[PDB]
Amino acid sequence: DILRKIEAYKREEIAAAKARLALDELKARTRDQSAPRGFLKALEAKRAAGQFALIAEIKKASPSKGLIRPDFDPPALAKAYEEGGAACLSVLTDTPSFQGAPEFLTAARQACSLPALRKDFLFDPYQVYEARSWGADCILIIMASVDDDLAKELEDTAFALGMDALIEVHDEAEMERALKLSSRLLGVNNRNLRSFEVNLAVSERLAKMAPSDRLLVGESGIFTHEDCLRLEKSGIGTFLIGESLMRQHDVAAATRALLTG
Amino acid sequence: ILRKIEAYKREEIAAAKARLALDELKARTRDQSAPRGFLKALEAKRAAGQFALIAEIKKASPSKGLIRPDFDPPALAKAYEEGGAACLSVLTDTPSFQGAPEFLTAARQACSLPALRKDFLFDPYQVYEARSWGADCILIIMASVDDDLAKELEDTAFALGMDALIEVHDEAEMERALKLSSRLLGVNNRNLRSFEVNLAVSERLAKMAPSDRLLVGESGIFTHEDCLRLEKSGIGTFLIGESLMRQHDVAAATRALLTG
Repeated sequence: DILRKIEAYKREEIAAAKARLALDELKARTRDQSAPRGFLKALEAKRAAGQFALIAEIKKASPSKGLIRPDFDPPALAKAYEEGGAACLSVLTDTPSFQGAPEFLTAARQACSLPALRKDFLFDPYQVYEARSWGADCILIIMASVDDDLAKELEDTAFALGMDALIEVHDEAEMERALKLSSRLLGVNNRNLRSFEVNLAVSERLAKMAPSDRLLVGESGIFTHEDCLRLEKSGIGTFLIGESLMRQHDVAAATRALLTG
Repeated sequence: ILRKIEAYKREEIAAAKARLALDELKARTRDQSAPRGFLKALEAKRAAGQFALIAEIKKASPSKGLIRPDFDPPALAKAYEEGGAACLSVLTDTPSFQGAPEFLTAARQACSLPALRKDFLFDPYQVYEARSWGADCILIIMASVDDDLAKELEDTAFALGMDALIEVHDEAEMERALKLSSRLLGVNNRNLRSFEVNLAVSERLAKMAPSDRLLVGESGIFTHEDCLRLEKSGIGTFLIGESLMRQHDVAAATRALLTG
């Protein structure tokens, strides 16, 4: 049935042709960006100074909870987070679930001097080029979403473009898989993806399993300076937090409070 | 939730790549010179009382295997023009025919004839491709695409200044083809399931085609006598490749076929 056989390969050629020209355009755009700001290196400098290292997150909406902050202004939020002592930014660029946008990353980053992470669901190295073209200094790899080959390819592409990679893990199997990669940034996430239950004990347990050369980033269920001090006892001194800070009026003051008490 | 996110995210990735790719092809089409007038060249041959040949540069085929081991598209284009062809057809499909996109562009640059992209089109993106490579006409295969996709293919071709040859193999396909605007209808004598070739197919379909359409007989045409036979059914325009490609002196073979 020669027509069905031709159609099947022809559709693959068409997909490959589009991907090729798109990647060529993104390559041009990455060569016209200035160098990455050094996302990991910023966090390590905070920890070397004996301070908590915050990745401060700009998130417009939550699936479940709706619009986070009535007035949503990525550049103003970036400035307020820098003022309050944030070491780096996380900007949601996913639209259907979080009402982020690629342009929010670029605008937030231009408004301050902090390195910035593209916070989104990556399944394809094409998206790592995207991130760099938008100015990203770091990408996100989610171990629950991608297999080992794809994680390595995502991380290798990020390194080839001068960016860091935050590896998000939720359990022991994911942690063991994450330790096959090179990246030092490991995100230990307290929110169960099956149940949506949130418990700080999850990061405490995963941290015991990590070697000391990895920089652990605590995510979810972190609200107060005291939460940070607790997690610090398990070796976690870097955090990714957004919503709870965003839903307070004075974002700079909320950030200082969380970091310093 | 993760499987759902992945599903919509993969669609966003595909749409993002398609968008940037098409913007690049649109840029390329704006830097091409205007189409040469494929249909108009065939009509000018018929006006002069001559047979109108769409001469096909084809290396191989699934029905036939390798046709012409020594394959030089620019030389073949020149030889076809010399022998009296009205237009060219260039296979740009690689896995089944051993063509290439580049063969269309090189053949076209080597002569002054209009040229058809001979390939399998499933996506208007490919019509922008064709124009960007210099194509003056595209191919729409009724056996391969539904009515909505056929119309979209034809509309894209017309917006870019190109003609569209509509290929039909039976009565149902001919009727569907009459919903489109293109005047170029190809009546194809080759069964695609069995590979049987029979000139009687185009003779039968000609009894159904209205007089405003320009019928192109395709496949199974080897001799000047074959042409004279199809002329009795009103078919004076042909697409021929294999019989001509198989012969060493392509210009002389083409003159013999056209003029006897």
